[PDB]
Amino acid sequence: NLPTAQEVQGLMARYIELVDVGDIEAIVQMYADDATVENPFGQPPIHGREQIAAFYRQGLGGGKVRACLTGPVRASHNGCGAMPFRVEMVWNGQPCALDVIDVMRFDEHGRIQTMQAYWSEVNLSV
Amino acid sequence: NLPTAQEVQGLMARYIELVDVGDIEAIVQMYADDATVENPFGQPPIHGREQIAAFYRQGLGGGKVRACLTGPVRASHNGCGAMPFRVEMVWNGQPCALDVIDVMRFDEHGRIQTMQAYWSEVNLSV
Repeated sequence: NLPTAQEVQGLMARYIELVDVGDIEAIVQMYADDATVENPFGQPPIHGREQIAAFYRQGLGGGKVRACLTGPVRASHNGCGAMPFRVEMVWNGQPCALDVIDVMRFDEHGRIQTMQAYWSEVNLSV
Repeated sequence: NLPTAQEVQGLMARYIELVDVGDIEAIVQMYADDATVENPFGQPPIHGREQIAAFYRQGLGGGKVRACLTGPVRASHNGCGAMPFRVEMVWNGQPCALDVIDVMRFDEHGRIQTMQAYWSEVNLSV
């Protein structure tokens, strides 16, 4: 159901693990039907499951992307949480790192209803 | 005006410095006159500088508190950002620490319009 604080910590950690191995189908399953993705926050929300899958396959398709928590998950009692992490990727044909904070709201089924990924170019390191 | 990504990084870092030193009046002046605070996220919003001042005095006025960033500020291009930090307090007569992520939205005068502090008891260490 609506994840407890401890369950939010578990779910958000699981998200990171799935991104880190690059299981696109498993990531998309975490999302609710009405989910929205704002990534980076400030850009228009992505919605529709096909569209969210296309977003992740575009980002993770190369198969080389890595991700890890860089601090503990902060969770609420209303099914939300926030986490700091770092993504290792490739930009301009070179290895890079991107520092991100994700804010997630889960629904009463334990699926992601809204996600918001905070980062900009100030958070990229070549 | 509406802070750029770099300006958001600067403002949110300054906020941490003000909490760390406990300058309640300076903190309150970083907020818009009609700002809303949700701390912890999940609890009822408090509204306006009078209420926000009372909230920070309750948290910071008594026993002395320390605060520091535990990772970089993640900023957007629409005047928003998110940051991870740790608050050190004295509970009972013994030290405790609280891991928090704040999300802030600034207005076009450079003041905090809204903020959300993500944490729960899972983030406390006595």
